[PDB]
Amino acid sequence: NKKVGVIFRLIQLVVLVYVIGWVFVYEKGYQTSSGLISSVSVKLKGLAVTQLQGLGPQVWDVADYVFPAHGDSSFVVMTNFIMTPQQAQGHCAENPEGGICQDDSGCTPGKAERKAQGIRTGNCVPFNGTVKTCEIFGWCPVEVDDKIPSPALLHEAENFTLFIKNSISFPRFKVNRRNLVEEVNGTYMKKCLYHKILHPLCPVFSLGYVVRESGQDFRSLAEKGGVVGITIDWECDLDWHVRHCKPIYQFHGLYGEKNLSPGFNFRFARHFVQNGTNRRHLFKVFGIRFDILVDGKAGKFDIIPTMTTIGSGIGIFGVATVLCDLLLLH
Amino acid sequence: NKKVGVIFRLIQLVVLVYVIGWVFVYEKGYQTSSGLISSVSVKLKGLAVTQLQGLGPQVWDVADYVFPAHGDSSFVVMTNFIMTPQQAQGHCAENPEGGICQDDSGCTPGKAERKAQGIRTGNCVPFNGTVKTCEIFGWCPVEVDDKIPSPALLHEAENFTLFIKNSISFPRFKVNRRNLVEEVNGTYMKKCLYHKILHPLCPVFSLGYVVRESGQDFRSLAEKGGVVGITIDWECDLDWHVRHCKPIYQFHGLYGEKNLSPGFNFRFARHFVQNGTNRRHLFKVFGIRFDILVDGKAGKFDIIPTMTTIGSGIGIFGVATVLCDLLLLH
Amino acid sequence: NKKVGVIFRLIQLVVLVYVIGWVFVYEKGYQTSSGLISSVSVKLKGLAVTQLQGLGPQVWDVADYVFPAHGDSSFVVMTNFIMTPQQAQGHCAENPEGGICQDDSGCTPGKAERKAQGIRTGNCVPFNGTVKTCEIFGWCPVEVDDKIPSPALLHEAENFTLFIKNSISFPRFKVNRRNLVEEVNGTYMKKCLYHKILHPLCPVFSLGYVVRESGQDFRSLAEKGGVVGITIDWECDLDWHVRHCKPIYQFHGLYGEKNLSPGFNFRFARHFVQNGTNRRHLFKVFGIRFDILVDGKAGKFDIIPTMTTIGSGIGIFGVATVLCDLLLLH
Ligand SMILES: Nc1ncnc2c1ncn2[C@@H]1O[C@H](COP(=O)(O)OP(=O)(O)OP(=O)(O)O)[C@@H](O)[C@H]1O
Ligand SMILES: Nc1ncnc2c1ncn2[C@@H]1O[C@H](COP(=O)(O)OP(=O)(O)OP(=O)(O)O)[C@@H](O)[C@H]1O
Ligand SMILES: Nc1ncnc2c1ncn2[C@@H]1O[C@H](COP(=O)(O)OP(=O)(O)OP(=O)(O)O)[C@@H](O)[C@H]1O
Ligand SMILES: *[C@@H]1O[C@H](CO)[C@@H](O)[C@H](O)[C@H]1NC(C)=O
Ligand SMILES: *[C@@H]1O[C@H](CO)[C@@H](O)[C@H](O)[C@H]1NC(C)=O
Ligand SMILES: *[C@@H]1O[C@H](CO)[C@@H](O)[C@H](O)[C@H]1NC(C)=O
Ligand SMILES: *[C@@H]1O[C@H](CO)[C@@H](O)[C@H](O)[C@H]1NC(C)=O
Ligand SMILES: *[C@@H]1O[C@H](CO)[C@@H](O)[C@H](O)[C@H]1NC(C)=O
Ligand SMILES: *[C@@H]1O[C@H](CO)[C@@H](O)[C@H](O)[C@H]1NC(C)=O
Ligand SMILES: *[C@@H]1O[C@H](CO)[C@@H](O)[C@H](O)[C@H]1NC(C)=O
Ligand SMILES: *[C@@H]1O[C@H](CO)[C@@H](O)[C@H](O)[C@H]1NC(C)=O
Ligand SMILES: *[C@@H]1O[C@H](CO)[C@@H](O)[C@H](O)[C@H]1NC(C)=O
Ligand SMILES: [Ca+2]
Ligand SMILES: [Ca+2]
Ligand SMILES: [Mg+2]
Ligand SMILES: [Mg+2]
Ligand SMILES: [Mg+2]
Repeated sequence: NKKVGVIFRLIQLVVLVYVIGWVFVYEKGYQTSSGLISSVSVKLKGLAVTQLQGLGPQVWDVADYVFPAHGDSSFVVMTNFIMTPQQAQGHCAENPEGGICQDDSGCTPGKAERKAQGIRTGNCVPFNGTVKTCEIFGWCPVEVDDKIPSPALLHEAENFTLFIKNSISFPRFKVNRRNLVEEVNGTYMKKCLYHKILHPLCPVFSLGYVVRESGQDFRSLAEKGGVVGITIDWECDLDWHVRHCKPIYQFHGLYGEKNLSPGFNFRFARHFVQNGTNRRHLFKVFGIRFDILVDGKAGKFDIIPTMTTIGSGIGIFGVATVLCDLLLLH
Repeated sequence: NKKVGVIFRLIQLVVLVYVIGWVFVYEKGYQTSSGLISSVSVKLKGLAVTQLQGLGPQVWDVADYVFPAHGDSSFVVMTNFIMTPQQAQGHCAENPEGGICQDDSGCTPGKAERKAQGIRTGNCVPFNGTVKTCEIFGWCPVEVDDKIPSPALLHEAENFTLFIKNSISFPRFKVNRRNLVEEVNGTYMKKCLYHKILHPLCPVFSLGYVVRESGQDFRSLAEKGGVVGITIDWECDLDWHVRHCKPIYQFHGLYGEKNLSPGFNFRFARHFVQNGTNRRHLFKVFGIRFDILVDGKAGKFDIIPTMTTIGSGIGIFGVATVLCDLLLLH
Repeated sequence: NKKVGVIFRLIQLVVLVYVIGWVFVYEKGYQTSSGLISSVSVKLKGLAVTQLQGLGPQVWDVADYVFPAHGDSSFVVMTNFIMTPQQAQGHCAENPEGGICQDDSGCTPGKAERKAQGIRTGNCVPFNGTVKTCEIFGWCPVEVDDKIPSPALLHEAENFTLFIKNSISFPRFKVNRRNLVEEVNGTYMKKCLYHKILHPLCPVFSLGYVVRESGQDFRSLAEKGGVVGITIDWECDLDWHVRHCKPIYQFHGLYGEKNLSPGFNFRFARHFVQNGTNRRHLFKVFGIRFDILVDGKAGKFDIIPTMTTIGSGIGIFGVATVLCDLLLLH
């Protein structure tokens, strides 16, 4: 039948056009993918002043709210903290959430199995006017995290400037690229803010804009901390000029249930010596966690991948033809 | 022939059952796999008190033995250290391991090529009553690391509590998951310890339990140092409910030959100003290295992967039947 | 025809030799591959004395130029810094790059929108004899970055010794290997220096050698900063003995356009209490960024990969071999 032959030739032309176009153009068959070596260098620039009751104006600069100072990809930006200054290793009443005692016989000398707050001496001392806690030996007085100020202390850190410097290089092709491209110049970085449509190549990111693009409100996040994931994609074609290689930034919001362990927090201490007595300042920082992930590939024309793709296409063509013949003969 | 037809039908039925089951159900071909964005947040609640010979009791809390304060996945838990306090830059005898001099003419002014402890002045000063070392200009007193206490100073850190907060999200499917599952509640995290059979979902990990599950003794690993690798496999299936998706924790141990470079150690110093003189406290911490690596895949039904798997199965069936027929023909 | 059959037999034996040798040996089809768990431990031994103008001799050791104290794959080695001592919060003039004012009416009370150095009170104070800058509320004095010392301060850090301790383990094969191979002994590491041909197994890496092998000059990387990427490869075959497994160290140079943001730099502060007043020392460190990336796989004989390769070879032989029949027809 002529119609059977027409259908066979149509299927043959379809599969041939497919194997000659799709894998070659969309899948980049004539090209070869290769990994890159990425080193993330982040740099912020902003000032936040937090005024607390009983303490003077606290000045916080880039070195203060950015705890990883060596330029690590994973860094935390301080937004809310609880200040517990002038801690000494001495006897004090333990935190009330650890345990409540009504008499000295209730306390047991030793160390707590879970949430150890100090070396219990077996004495029940009054923590305050109402409740009493077992005396412990440790840094004192114990930090009380119970109260969380609803307004963020470092609320000025919402619209800060975040500069991410990423340099990637492909060892196979020996091509080194950086986030700073030929389109971006010195005067451009001085007056640009990152945007998905307006300024896609501007390396200066706004913290509030980054948090809002991920799908999270900055105020509720900074109130108790959080995690924001930033990804940089370096998908490009080496067949064109190096100016076409431009990094693409995607922001992903990492959030969980607020009923169980809401936000992200941690504690750090600054050890100093004053009046011959070693003292420290403990801060429970509720800050946003920023993680930079870089994943990209580069493809250039090569003989061996092209030949392998041609062979695979010829094989698929033959398989399709023999299968069509088998289906037609029934 | 009837037997040849029976054999061919058996072969085609076998390969059909194969392409139906093994490709779809076993390999999840109809589903679509994507990567996740992982962020690691770790917390340790526990106190360790170390009393040195001739020194007062020293209190070490979460801010002390956890050196990464921001909460990086790679963190070291202090278990044994050597304290050399009151170091100020000065001209003094070098460590005897660097060099031994019998007269002043042996020392040469300059800097050592390898393991340089200071700028040699060219004078041979007695380090102690027996041996003499060349005078250098560096921090003094030179830390002597030869004597490591067999009993671990922070031996109480074996049965501490480690909480790992892992939040992963898939961008293509827009699904966010956290290590805290619906099965785990607030009262469950109060009193639970992670176990391979009893409590697999309890986010509270015991350091000694993690070390013993990897195959290492905590005492020997703490007295000299070591590395423990923790991996979180987020096997997630979007076809079912999100409650069935669950994280799986695997504990691995990284160890080497004890004769060459036993354990893991590092050196850090705390700079302070006392009596108008810049002084520091150097510590050679022998701590266990913990690394968190999260890798997971999610699968959701989709039309295009299903069609591709059906086409691949049809092709495999066709090729197999043709091959079988060729073999039968012989 | 005889020649047609000869050509057919030749093509068949060629594709048979291909499917029996290439996928088996060149691709290691019978072997199975899996990921490893790697932890990077770096430790440097070197001392450099920087005699800054106006200050006494400053001694720098491993606890000084290595900013990651615990130890991470990404670490910075200090080569040049700008010291601003005795910083205290107060009301002082700002930098001229932020803003220049000729009268008190020019300054506006509030905080700068971009590159906010300090809270501007609103009064124009003379920064020096020539120019005047708006008075701010921040750390006093202000760091100046217009003058960069051309001679490297830590120029002695060029030929320091870098030791990398990497422990890899394959959970699929339960084999643990370390960079310290059996060929390397204790006395070997005392005098060896890493080289591409001379000492490939020596774990003592020279900083200048690493910088020069990547393709970058150490002088520019010390003056303005730089980034160097080091990759460790663990490609090995488990069919042989474990002594044949040797780590491969490759150095990559990550550089960008010197006209826009040359090198890598950061700022960190050391908080201390002197005379009852909180003070700090801010350093703009121009250091080289070293990133360690470990990627490797191990191969061991197994029955299932061998059977899959046999089936794939049979399939290819069937497909390719039946193919060209339309061509026999001519
Ligand atoms: N966080 C940021 N906010 C705004 N602009 C930035 C930020 N980081 C870098 N830039 C801009 O990028 C350019 C290149 O930065 P570079 O690496 O030279 O920093 P730098 O000039 O050494 O830092 P400093 O200005 O403290 O000396 C600078 O001109 C600067 O204006
Ligand atoms: N290392 C740990 N050991 C035991 N329990 C922990 C640990 N980390 C967290 N938890 C428990 O998990 C719950 C949620 O933790 P969350 O993130 O709220 O810490 P937190 O309450 O801010 O810390 P803190 O209790 O020190 O203020 C808490 O109720 C706490 O009891
Ligand atoms: N950065 C380095 N430069 C030169 N030699 C090193 C370096 N790191 C380690 N080594 C050598 O490797 C051997 C094993 O090192 P090990 O892990 O015992 O360090 P360590 O002796 O604890 O450190 P320290 O010498 O500071 O006490 C040592 O004999 C040392 O000479
Ligand atoms: C004493 O401390 C406890 C701790 O929970 C608190 O509930 C109580 O209100 C305090 N009492 C006073 C008078 O401050
Ligand atoms: C938002 O950005 C502006 C800069 O134009 C700044 O003045 C303002 O303080 C920012 N908002 C907050 C809440 O910090
Ligand atoms: C700076 O970069 C921008 C990119 O948006 C470009 O439009 C502009 O022309 C550049 N300026 C100069 C002076 O080249
Ligand atoms: C002096 O120091 C050396 C260092 O190796 C030691 O061997 C020796 O015993 C010491 N002598 C005394 C008397 O302490
Ligand atoms: C083991 O855990 C218990 C808690 O039940 C604790 O009291 C004990 O000190 C731990 N052991 C060590 C060696 O720390
Ligand atoms: C807490 O979680 C555990 C999970 O093991 C569950 O058995 C228990 O019922 C939960 N408690 C409440 C009050 O829901
Ligand atoms: C004052 O500071 C400015 C800062 O740019 C500088 O250019 C100028 O030379 C300085 N004047 C004197 C007299 O130091
Ligand atoms: C180069 O290495 C030698 C060691 O033989 C050392 O003496 C010299 O100071 C090094 N060069 C620099 C610039 O540090
Ligand atoms: C030390 O290791 C080197 C490796 O190059 C080897 O040649 C030498 O024989 C070893 N020394 C001893 C005493 O085994
Ligand atoms: Ca101090
Ligand atoms: Ca890291
Ligand atoms: Mg609490
Ligand atoms: Mg030693
Ligand atoms: Mg500047």
